[PDB]
Amino acid sequence: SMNIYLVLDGSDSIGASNFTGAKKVLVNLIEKVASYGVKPRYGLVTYATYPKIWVKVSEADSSNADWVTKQLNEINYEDHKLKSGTNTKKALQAVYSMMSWPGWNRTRHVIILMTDGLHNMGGDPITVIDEIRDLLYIGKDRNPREDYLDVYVFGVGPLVNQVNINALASKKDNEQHVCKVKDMECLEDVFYQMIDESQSLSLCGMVWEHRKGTDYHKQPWQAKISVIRKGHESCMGAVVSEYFVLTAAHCFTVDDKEHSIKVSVGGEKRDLEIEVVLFHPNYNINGKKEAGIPEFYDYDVALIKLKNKLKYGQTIRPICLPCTEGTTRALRLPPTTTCQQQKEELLPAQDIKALFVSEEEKKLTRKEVYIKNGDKKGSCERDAQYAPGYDKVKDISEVVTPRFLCTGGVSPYADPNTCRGDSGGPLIVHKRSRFIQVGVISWGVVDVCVPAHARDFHINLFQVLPWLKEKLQDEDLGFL
Ligand SMILES: [Co+2]
Ligand code: NA
Ligand code: NA
Ligand code: NA
Ligand code: NA
Ligand code: NA
Ligand code: NA
Repeated sequence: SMNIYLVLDGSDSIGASNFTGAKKVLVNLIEKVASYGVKPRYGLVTYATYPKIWVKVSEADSSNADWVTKQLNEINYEDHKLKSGTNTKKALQAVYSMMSWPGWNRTRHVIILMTDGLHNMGGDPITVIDEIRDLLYIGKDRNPREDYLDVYVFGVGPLVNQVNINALASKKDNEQHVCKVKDMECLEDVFYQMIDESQSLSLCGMVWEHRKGTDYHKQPWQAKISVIRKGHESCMGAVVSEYFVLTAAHCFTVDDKEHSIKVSVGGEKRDLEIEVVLFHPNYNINGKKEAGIPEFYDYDVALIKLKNKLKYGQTIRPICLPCTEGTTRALRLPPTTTCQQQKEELLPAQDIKALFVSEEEKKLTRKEVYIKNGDKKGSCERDAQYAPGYDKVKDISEVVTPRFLCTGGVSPYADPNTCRGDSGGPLIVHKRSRFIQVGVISWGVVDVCVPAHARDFHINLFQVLPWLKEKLQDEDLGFL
C-alpha cells in the first residue's frame, strides 16, 4: 500500500504559468507511476492562506489514476483564493489529517510539495513533519521505519528560498529529495527512488527510460538474428517470452541448420543457441507462383525457441502481444476486456501512429510510421504492384492478403521505410507508456536503403492469433 500526497502552492509568488507547469510535472508523474502497474492512493491539495483538498486518500476513486489526473486537469490557478497569504504549515496539516485515524503500519507515504519555500503565515512547517513521523512511528525504535515516509520538495520558480525547501525534505543517504522543478535530471532520478523496479520485471512492453540508458535499455525486447550460410542473413526479432523470439519466416529456410542460427539480446557480447525454429504452418514462399507471385509472404512469421531460458532485466524484457492478459493490463483495461476490444483500441479504422526499430551503424533508433488502416488502406495496398516481380500479378489482393498491415508513403506524413536488416522486427504501437507489438516486418515495395509508392507490409499479429496461442500456450502469457 502506497499513498502519494500532491501539495501545490497556489499563492501569488508562484504565478499562473509556473502553477500550470507544476501541474504538468504531477500529471506526468501519475502517468509514469501508472505505467509501472503501481496503484497508489492519491491526495491532492492546493494552498495559499488556506488549503483546498481536491482529492483525499480515503476516497475510493483516489487510486484511480485517470480520475485523479482528471481532477488535477480541472484545477485552475484562479480557483484557489486568498493568494496574498502562504501557509505551508496548514497545507501539511491537511496531509496529517489524511494519515490520521479517528494495517496502517504497512502503508508507505510519499509527500510531494511544490512551492518556492516562502511561507509568510502560520508557524514553522517542519513541526508538522515531526508530528507525522510520530504518528507513523518513524525514528522511534532502532525498527526505524524510515522507508515508510518520503518528503520531496520541488522548488518552483526562479526566486526560491533553498534553505526552507531543504529543511522540509527527507534526508536519506544516497538519495536526493530536493529538486528544482526545471531540473529534469533531478526529477527523473526522483522517480526511480520512489518506484520499485523489481515489482515490474514481469511486465511486458516496459522500457527503462532514464537518460543514462543505452540502446538496449530503450529497446529491451529487440533481438538480432544471424544465419550463417551462400551469403549470410541478418534479421531482427522481438522477445515475447522467456523462451521465445518472434520474427519473420522468410529469414530462414528448411535448409538452414539450427547451429547456423544465432540470436543476440540485451547488449550481451555472447550469442544464444536456439533449439528450433517454428514456422507458421501456412507459410509457403512458393505457393502462388502460378498466380504470378514469385515470392508469397502470406503468414510470414516464425517463433524461435531458445536453448536456454532468458531472465528479464533492464536490458532484456518481453514486448506485449495482442489479445493477452498482459496487454489488457498494460492498457489499464478491466479483466473482462475482449480480443475485439483490444483490436479496436490498438488497430482502429484509421491512420495509426506506430514505430519500428532500425539498426543504423551499431545504433538502434525508433522510426515513426503510420499504419493505413482507414479508407487510405486500399491505396497503400495497391502500390504493391510496383514491387519487384509483382508486375504481372492478376489480382493484387492475392499477394496482399488479409494478413497484412501497411505503412510507408507521403500521406498523412512522410513515412520512413524499413531496411533489409530490419526484416522480422516488430511493428509497434505505443500506448499508456507501454509498448505493444501489432505486427512483424515482412516486405517492401522499394528497397530505399523516396517514391510515394514506397510501402512496407507487416504481418498483422491479430491475424495469426490461433497459431501464436497454440505455440505459446505454455509460456504463461495468458492469451484470451
Ligand atoms: Co507565496
Ligand atoms: Na475518469
Ligand atoms: Na531510530
Ligand atoms: Na531490479
Ligand atoms: Na546495471
Ligand atoms: Na486481466
Ligand atoms: Na484486425
